[PDB]
Amino acid sequence: PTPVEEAQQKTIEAITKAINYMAKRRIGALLTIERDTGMGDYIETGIPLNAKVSSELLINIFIPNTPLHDGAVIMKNNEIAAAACYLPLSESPFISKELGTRHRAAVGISEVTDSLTIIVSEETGGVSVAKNGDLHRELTEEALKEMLEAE
Amino acid sequence: PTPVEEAQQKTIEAITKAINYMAKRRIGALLTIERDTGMGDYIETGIPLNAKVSSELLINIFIPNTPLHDGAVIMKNNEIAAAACYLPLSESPFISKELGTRHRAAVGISEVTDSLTIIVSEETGGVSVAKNGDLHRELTEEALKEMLEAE
Ligand SMILES: CCNC(=O)CSc1nnc(C(C)C)o1
Ligand SMILES: [Mg+2]
Repeated sequence: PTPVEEAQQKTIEAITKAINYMAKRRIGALLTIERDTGMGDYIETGIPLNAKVSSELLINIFIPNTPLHDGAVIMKNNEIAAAACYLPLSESPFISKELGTRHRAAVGISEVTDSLTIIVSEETGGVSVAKNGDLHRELTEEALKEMLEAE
Repeated sequence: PTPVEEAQQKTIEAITKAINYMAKRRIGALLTIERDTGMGDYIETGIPLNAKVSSELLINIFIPNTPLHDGAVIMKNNEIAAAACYLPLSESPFISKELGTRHRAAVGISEVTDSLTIIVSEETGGVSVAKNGDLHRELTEEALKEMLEAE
């Protein structure tokens, strides 16, 4: 593999490891990966990090009752750009009714960007992905990895 | 002031805010600020972050029972270079016998570098600084800030 390919796989592995840890403990999480549509306006609402990705840092960001856990992490160019970012809340009437603002925020950003957002539910530990205005719920580990690799 | 001086002031403000927060909550912390003696060998033992400084990130790093809380954070200028770093343990007899590994690690790195290390005790919330092989304990918020500004 090239250097770029190895870096992308390392980042996918760090993400999946962090998501698995948080799903097991039912830690709510919101992680948006910027793609072709620029998201600087939303990145600027959070706490700047421009940090290297690691499963450890992702976990430490989302610990409940900490400064950085409320809001979205936004990743860009293989780094964590910022944490505690605002995302717009979807008004879609087709989101499962039992879901709260975390999932609505993920769907909302997915309606106006080509980004991929991962959500961990604090109620169930379920893992979902928002893209193109739709929420893909109750994902297995393999399903999330396939989505990240496809993206 | 110059941009360099303003950046230094912002970093000092972020450090002091985080240390004060952690001291009040008895959150143990070990934070080494690299100076003119390079500490790459110790930075490379931890988890790379290369992240912009913020009080929020510093606090999140040291939350107990998290991946990044054990070991030292090492700062380079205005960045958090790495977390969970190893530091050498001092054998100095002038370390209070009741103090644990964080304080001995801080004095240890201060014996082989010109760095300044801040320690928060998880037992008492007391704040101490290690520099040039000496540990100065029970610092007030004002004393810590003055030491950082003088550094
Ligand atoms: C007393 C602590 N001193 C250090 O940690 C030096 S680190 C260091 N210096 N050069 C290198 C090469 C790998 C470029 O790495
Ligand atoms: Mg005294």
